[PDB]
Amino acid sequence: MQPQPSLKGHWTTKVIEKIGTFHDATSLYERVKKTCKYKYYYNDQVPNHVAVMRMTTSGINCTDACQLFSKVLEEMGYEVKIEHVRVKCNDGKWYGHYLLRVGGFELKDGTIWDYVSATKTGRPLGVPCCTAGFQHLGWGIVGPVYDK
Repeated sequence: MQPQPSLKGHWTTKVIEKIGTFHDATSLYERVKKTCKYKYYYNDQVPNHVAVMRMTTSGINCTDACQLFSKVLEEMGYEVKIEHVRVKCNDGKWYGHYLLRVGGFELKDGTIWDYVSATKTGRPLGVPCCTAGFQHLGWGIVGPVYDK
């Protein structure tokens, strides 16, 4: 038959255990959309095992969600890239933001996979959490500062 996403990976398994079965990035998005929550806490991160525990209870932010779900989607076999962007919402403000770029299998290349659309602003797969305006800023999470 034709190749399908692998459900064997470490982080995939711990996500399946917490939110229900999925078979690909689209169904993943829908189970997330159904189980998980957005919690804002500045730029702070937690370990992935902490994010897995919090994401349906107290919630996680776009930074942690991108950290965990990019691991899940790469285990599944997708091409993944966390993108740092700024979105303009219907309130007129710009917001700094992380989303995932995912392609392969049933997803076209560069498809937006946006945790915050899924859980907070209710926009469908492929659509960032706000659509009034967009600016690419770069690829990856900004690291910590070093000085002294």
